[PDB]
Amino acid sequence: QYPIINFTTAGATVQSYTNFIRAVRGRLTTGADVRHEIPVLPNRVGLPINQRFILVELSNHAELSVTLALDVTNAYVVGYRAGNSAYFFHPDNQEDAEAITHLFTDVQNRYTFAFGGNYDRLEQLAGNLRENIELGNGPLEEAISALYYYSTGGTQLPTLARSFIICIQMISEAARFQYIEGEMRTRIRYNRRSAPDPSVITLENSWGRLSTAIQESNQGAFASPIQLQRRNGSKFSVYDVSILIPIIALMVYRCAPPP
Ligand SMILES: Nc1nc2nc(C(=O)N[C@@H](Cc3ccccc3)C(=O)O)cnc2c(=O)[nH]1
Repeated sequence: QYPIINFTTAGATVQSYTNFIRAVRGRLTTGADVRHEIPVLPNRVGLPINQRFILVELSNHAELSVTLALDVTNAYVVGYRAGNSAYFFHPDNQEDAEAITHLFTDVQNRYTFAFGGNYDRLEQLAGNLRENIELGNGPLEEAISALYYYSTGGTQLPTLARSFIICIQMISEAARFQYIEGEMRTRIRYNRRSAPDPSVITLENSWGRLSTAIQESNQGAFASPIQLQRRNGSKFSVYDVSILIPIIALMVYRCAPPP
């Protein structure tokens, strides 16, 4: 039922990754909602269940496959399937708990993790922060294998958590931010794995706030500036949507657009 987008780390290139992220964005957004040249994800309110999710099927050089499920309203990775087992993060609310019952319905073994899927919880379980977790094609290749082998006892919980952290940033954050997509393209182009710098981290941390600030802005002008960081960790202020047009690719729905 739900749309499937395929990506493989096997022989991945800048172009194949770019095609993938574009396809993901295309399935996340309808084109109904564009504000200051920035697309907005579907409003959760009244969104029919048959339109709630997309599936991202990840394959690797090891000839393994996992399927991530993403909530279209926020690009949130709600869980995954590997073969005969599916695993879901502890849902944040009753609506999201009901929604996941519509995913991977013909899978033999369904599990809900006792932990939620936010970075803070996943970093705790990984024993490492995002700033110390390497990203790139190699990390993603390894993450796919780690997710695949979890059900059979091959993958320790910290490795699983780290693997989620990799997938979320390389798929969902890249979909949300052209800037983060660009940073992943760079890693792929040179086949060089590296942890995300502060510019990446602060963007990830600020997505909800940036979405709200843009949508609540007066003709694009923020009431309150938002502090982001450069690659070197130095702070700069965002006062307006204009500077964010090349940086943010999609926003979570926060309010109705003004007349
Ligand atoms: N489907 C599903 N969705 C979730 N969304 C969230 C969450 O933090 N949502 C933010 C918006 C957001 C900000 C950054 C990154 C992603 C989303 C919010 O409510 O304002 C947490 N948890 C979940 C979950 O467990 N399942």
